Amino acid sequence: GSFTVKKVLNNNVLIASHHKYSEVVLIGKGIGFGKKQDDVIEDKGYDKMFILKDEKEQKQFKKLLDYVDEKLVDISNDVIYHISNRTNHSLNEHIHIALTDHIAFAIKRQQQGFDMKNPFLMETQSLYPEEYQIAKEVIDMINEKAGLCLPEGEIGFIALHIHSALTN
Repeated sequence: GSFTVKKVLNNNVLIASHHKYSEVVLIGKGIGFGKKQDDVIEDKGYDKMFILKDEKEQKQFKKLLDYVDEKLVDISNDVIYHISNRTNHSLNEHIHIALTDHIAFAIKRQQQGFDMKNPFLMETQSLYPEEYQIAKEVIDMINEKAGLCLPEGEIGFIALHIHSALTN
């Protein structure tokens, strides 16, 4: 429904007041831009908005903002939005914490020239062919958005996070 801004964390992240005075974390493309406390926002529907209701998930997401920039928050939101649409399933809130941290790690690892090898891509794809396919499309998205080429081994890791988000 309608949300009231408590604090803007960055251009893509918001602390908001909601249902029965619940405090939530809002993540979306440009949701926080030019916003200030007491501003009333409604879901635009076109900015890939996600809500973090769980108190422990909100705490963990806000703590990761101490190092992950707004751009990386936005790349990860774009991939989670794609995962959500491709699975046509409810993803647990933790994907916003675990996967954002994982994407930022993988990008920085590649930027620093640290090569990586995943020896189990064949077994990951065999056990999770749908999650593996979505992960390949997710890697293509990250590569375009961050302007680099993530190692192939990362398809395996993304697929396993997708399984976890779908199952808890």
